Amino acid sequence: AFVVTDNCIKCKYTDCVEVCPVDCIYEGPNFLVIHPDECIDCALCEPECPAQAIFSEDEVPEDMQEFIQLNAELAEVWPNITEKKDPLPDAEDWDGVKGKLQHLER
Ligand code: SF4
Ligand code: F3S
Repeated sequence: AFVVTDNCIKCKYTDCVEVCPVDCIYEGPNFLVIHPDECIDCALCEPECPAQAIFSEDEVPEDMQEFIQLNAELAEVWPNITEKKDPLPDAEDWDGVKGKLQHLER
């Protein structure tokens, strides 16, 4: 499974959803997640993320291990997104800011 981590929060560029062949991405107010059961590990999304927030499960940084299980949990409750949309207004102010998990909205 590929996993979306911290830097997607408050950026949500959604470029990853264009490229996903199986549409396994689910949408929240300010963050996106990958459904681990549905992802086919094609890796096409991670070159596409401008925030470089997507990682292969086995490459998730040590300090972002929470995100693996978070993607599995939220993907069960959030709606599927299948079309790109605009980034959040202020996405490049928040791009590269650390510790954005305290701003995650359900
Ligand atoms: S690795 Fe492929 S199947 Fe998984 S979320 Fe990324 S683009 Fe979709
Ligand atoms: S910022 Fe998030 S919405 Fe997709 S393109 Fe990157 S994982």
